[PDB]
Amino acid sequence: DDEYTKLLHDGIQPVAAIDSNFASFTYTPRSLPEDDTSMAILSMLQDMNFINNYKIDCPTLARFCLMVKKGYRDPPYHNWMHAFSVSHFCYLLYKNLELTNYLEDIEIFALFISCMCHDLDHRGTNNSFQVASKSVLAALYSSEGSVMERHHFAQAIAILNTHGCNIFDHFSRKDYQRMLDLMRDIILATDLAHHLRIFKDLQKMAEVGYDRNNKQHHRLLLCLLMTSCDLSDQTKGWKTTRKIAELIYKEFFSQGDLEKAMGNRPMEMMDREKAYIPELQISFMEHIAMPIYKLLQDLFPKAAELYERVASNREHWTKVSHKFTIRGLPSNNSLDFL
Amino acid sequence: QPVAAIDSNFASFTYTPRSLPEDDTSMAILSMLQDMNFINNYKIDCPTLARFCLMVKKGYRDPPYHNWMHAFSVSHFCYLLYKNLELTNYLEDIEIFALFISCMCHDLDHRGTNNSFQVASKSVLAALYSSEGSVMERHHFAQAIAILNTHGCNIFDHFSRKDYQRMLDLMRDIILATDLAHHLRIFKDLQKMAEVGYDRNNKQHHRLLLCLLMTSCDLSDQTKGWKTTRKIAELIYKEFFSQGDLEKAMGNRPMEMMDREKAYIPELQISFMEHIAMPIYKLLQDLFPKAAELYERVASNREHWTKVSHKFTIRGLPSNNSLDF
Ligand SMILES: COc1ccc(Cc2nn3c([C@@H](CCCc4ccccc4)[C@@H](C)O)nc(C)c3c(=O)[nH]2)cc1OC
Ligand SMILES: COc1ccc(Cc2nn3c([C@@H](CCCc4ccccc4)[C@@H](C)O)nc(C)c3c(=O)[nH]2)cc1OC
Ligand SMILES: [Mg+2]
Ligand SMILES: [Mg+2]
Ligand SMILES: [Zn+2]
Ligand SMILES: [Zn+2]
Repeated sequence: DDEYTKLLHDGIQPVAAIDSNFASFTYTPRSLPEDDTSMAILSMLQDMNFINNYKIDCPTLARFCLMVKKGYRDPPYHNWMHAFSVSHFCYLLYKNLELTNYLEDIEIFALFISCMCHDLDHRGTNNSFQVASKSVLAALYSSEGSVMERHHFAQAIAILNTHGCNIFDHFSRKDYQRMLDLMRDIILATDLAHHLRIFKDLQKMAEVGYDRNNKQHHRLLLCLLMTSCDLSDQTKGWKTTRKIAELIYKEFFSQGDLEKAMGNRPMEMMDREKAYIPELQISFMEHIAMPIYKLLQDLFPKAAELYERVASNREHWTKVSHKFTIRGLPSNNSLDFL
Repeated sequence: QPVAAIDSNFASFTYTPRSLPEDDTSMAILSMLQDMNFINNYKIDCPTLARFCLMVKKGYRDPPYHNWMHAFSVSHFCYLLYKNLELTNYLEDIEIFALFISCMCHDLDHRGTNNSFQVASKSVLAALYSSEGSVMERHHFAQAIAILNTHGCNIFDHFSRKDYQRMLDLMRDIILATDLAHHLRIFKDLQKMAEVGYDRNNKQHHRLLLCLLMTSCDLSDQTKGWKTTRKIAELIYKEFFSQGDLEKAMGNRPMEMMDREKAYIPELQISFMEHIAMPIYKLLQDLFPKAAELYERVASNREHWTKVSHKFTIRGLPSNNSLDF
């Protein structure tokens, strides 16, 4: 009630007022208090001129932002602060990379909105868990795959179909259909299996050179950009990436505990008795995150620093891995842990 | 107090002497000496023996491992060998008595540091003994002489000149034998004697057997259950790392096993068990088929270190759910 009232009547605060470094790749959006994030979303939308350009109703946009935020639960990693930080990176790509020379205005808008919605109602477990636990979400979507991603998309649509929240409701039939198709494609691209399926096509696109007149290049670029936002925690400083690791493994390990309770053997990365965090993170950096940011660098020369930071963080896991071995005694001078 | 009134399992190799309250240890020493009939057979004066025993206990300091409870545990194992191995078939009674007394006195006034550290820090003990080697072991012996020559503590004061001299010489050889350098020097000789067969009428065999038994008592914590060998490892490494910290402050570089930043406990303990402890209990087993269970416990304890080694690598998160370490 009161949150909506202040967003609506206080006016959209200037983006520069959030932090002097807010538009830099070195800014860490997790630094912003959660209570200030809904206004920051409106400030970013305004700074990208989407509110004016698409003549978005302000009461409707306020209601939509609050409803999207309210649509996240609170597991350790897949919560609203993740969606907010993913959306922020999308803003950073816009401000720093000149996306308008590559993408249509409506595609950029859809990317940002998709970022806000892309993990809606996440329950802290992955696609395989849905299927193994015979969840309602799997009853609905398992035959199509990307179970959680389909749910996230369905949740975004349900918000738009809530009276008072359809920020697109004045769009023409064609523009409305375009927006919803984009949101579908972008949200589904956050599944790893999807990314692995298109990786060679992404390589081929970077090799031949981006063609702005090629519809398929637009679609491929949107997928790559979405994935670069989803993984953007890795482009920050060491301290950020370390904290994020903690949150991700806490969540992964909770899942593994539930799998064990159902009589299943969890994947090693979900198994708190077998997971060795440094190797797992080095592998993620080397085999998944680094190639994504190397691709981004191939397409946007100004994205070079991003790849350099992810590479630097990968190096830091190597340097710190020796500390995971217990030399001497533990701090309590006891071998009670056996 | 008869030994059977202390615990029904007191004379068993399964008994853990460190279970006995420290306040009761002096009485258990008397009970053990009574059970071996040493007091009656050499006509020891009982108040003199009581005063001696309390002086010995008091002459130990309180580092984590080399304290009175170590000396008590070592001397209890000596008693266990007497009871379970029937030592009187192999050794003279006086050599048995000497061994037990040596076990009580063998680490007197230990400072929780090794010989190298005494020499490196230029302590008075190093000034006195470094030229002859075995610095701490010479001090332990000189402390024991000092006690015997304290008024009312000379348990050997009625002995014949011959027996008195024999006791002095045995205590010296046995305490000096507690040095690891000495043990490795005579190890081939120990193997030789075990190969050809122990000779009850060869005086050199008696000397060698006495050395081997002493080291077998000094390491006896490893012949107990896993819980005991785990606790004792904690004590040993707390003591070692404390010396290593001191060496680092003096500008020196500790051996790896005393460097808390470098030491990997499972590898060190496995190495100790495999290359030092097991060969000793194997020898003991070659000479006494009854000591077979001791070797077996040691080898089993060795295997347990390698089954728990993986726990020294942090998998998953720490308990606090944080990577703040
Ligand atoms: C070797 O394979 C992995 C190793 C480690 C992880 C854990 C992990 N997951 N992770 C994630 C995602 C998985 C992202 C998968 C992905 C999907 C599409 C495109 C690229 C990657 C978790 C939270 O679900 N985001 C980040 C920044 C990380 C991260 O730093 N680590 C996940 C792994 O595979 C999914
Ligand atoms: C690879 O070499 C070692 C590895 C580990 C140790 C530490 C250690 N020492 N230790 C000791 C003694 C050293 C015993 C040395 C010895 C002397 C005579 C005959 C055999 C061994 C420490 C406390 O000084 N007793 C025991 C039961 C242990 C023990 O379990 N571990 C010592 C080591 O060499 C001395
Ligand atoms: Mg997701
Ligand atoms: Mg000693
Ligand atoms: Zn996500
Ligand atoms: Zn000792």
